[PDB]
Amino acid sequence: SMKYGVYFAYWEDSWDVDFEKYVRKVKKLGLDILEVAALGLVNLPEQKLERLKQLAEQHDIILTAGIGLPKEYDVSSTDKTVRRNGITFVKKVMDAMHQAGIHRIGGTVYSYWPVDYSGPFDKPAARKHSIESVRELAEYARQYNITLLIETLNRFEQFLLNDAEEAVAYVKEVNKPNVKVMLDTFHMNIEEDHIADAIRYTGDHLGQLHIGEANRKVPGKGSMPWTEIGQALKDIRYDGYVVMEPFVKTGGQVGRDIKLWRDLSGNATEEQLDRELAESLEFVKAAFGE
Ligand SMILES: O=C(CO)[C@@H](O)[C@H](O)[C@H](O)CO
Ligand SMILES: [Co+2]
Repeated sequence: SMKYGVYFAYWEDSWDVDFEKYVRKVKKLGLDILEVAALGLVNLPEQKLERLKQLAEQHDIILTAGIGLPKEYDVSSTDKTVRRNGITFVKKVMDAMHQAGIHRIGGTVYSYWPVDYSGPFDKPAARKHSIESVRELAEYARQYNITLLIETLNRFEQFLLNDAEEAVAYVKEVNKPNVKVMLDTFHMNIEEDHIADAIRYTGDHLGQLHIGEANRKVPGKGSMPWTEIGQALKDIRYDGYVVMEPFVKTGGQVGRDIKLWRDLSGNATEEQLDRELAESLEFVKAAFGE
């Protein structure tokens, strides 16, 4: 059956924060998974990586990692120095993941994010470098039983993989057993003709699903077709990870990277965000036919 998570960034204005409080929180909320930022792991002291692994084991919580590579670590760059620096950086992230007991890394691990359209790009050249880089990283990942999740993003955030057709073509070309597609309701809602059809199309390639409303509020506060999404997951016999990715806070690096320029929380306290996420999880489980 499916396992449910949340991204810690629901509560935070920064990517690089302590994650321990969120392991205890997701256990209290009856979630199966905490997704953490790779940027909070890569330079974390060894003792704190071990403490995070032990706390997750104590609470029987699965940890996953999210990443959007910065421009200086663009593994799709036509600049060999940038490409190599990005590969060095993701290998360090994977080393830290291993110490924290983390096996899944998803997001823009295959290019840079958020994309900057102020300068030119070469989509074919970037795609070719991206595939070569991801194959090298997939091979490195095997020693730690790590899976790479290639996220399909809207046109404003990236240019390489904007729909399930492009992401499936890319992942089939990469041709590595530990490289899979990640779909995201926010992104699918912009680029797909029909969200449930995109999930069915992706099928066996779907390694993880991010969920949120169209404006990234918690599920139940918007208009997403939750029953149709649930049916599509049944149609492909999905028993994988469903991670809530709500972004309702303006400010900090998180608000600037997600481009949220107004409060969507009604100035909610942390306690109110907890209550709304619990309500949302019950709503999602009901819509998905749990
Ligand atoms: O959907 C998004 C970005 O719009 C997130 O899942 C992001 O890609 C991940 O946090 C890695 O940065
Ligand atoms: Co996402």
